[PDB]
Amino acid sequence: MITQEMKDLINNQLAMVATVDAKGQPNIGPKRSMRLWDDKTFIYNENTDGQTRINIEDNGKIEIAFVDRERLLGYRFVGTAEIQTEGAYYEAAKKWAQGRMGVPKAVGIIHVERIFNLQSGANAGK
Amino acid sequence: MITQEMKDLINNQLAMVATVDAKGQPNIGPKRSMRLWDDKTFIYNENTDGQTRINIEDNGKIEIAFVDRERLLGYRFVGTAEIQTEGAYYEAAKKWAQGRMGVPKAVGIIHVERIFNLQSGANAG
Repeated sequence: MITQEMKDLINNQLAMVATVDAKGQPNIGPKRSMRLWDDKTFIYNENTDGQTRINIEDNGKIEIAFVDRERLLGYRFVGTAEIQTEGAYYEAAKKWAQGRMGVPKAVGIIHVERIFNLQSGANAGK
Repeated sequence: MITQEMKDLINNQLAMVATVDAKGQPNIGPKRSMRLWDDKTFIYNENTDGQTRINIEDNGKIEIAFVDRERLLGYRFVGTAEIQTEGAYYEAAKKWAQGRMGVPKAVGIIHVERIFNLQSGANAG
């Protein structure tokens, strides 16, 4: 679902993540550890329990955008998120962090459901 | 309440804008025209009838972020927003657009309530 063209941009740009709290306030922030798990899934290392973790545990809603500012290209990924503290995703996030950052409090997992282009704005699911 | 360092980042980086629709779904998109108006206000040129505009019109809630791709630097600005199609901001937005982009459909105005230093600073004001 995530194409090699998309992967290239993902691996060259910063993940910008939007979530929402209970009262409907959007929250935005970069996730510099955001990376692909497979062709339909992102993971990131959750180290702080900031608002993003709270929002995901509340309602699971999320959007991730990557933009190539220079070439005016990008992608928006829409899906469901969860937080895990045990299991395969978490242990992988733990190993990835070793020698790199602190031991993760949790791992965030994003299940991609729809993909949109960020020049056009059109659904790029084919 | 705006640092010169903040102004530098804002001028050199792309605003990413988060809003929410009437059903509570988040939306994120870039707005290259997002720019500081004064120390408590951003504006951007709205050239579309897209989701960011729809969401601002619905509930006014917004957060914007400017982040350096290559360095651990950036700022988050949280506040409320409105869309205008007439008045002084809109006239200013039209003048700004010439030689930069198309004639705007509207102007978005963001009233800053809180500032966050993103990767190294927590709150900044």
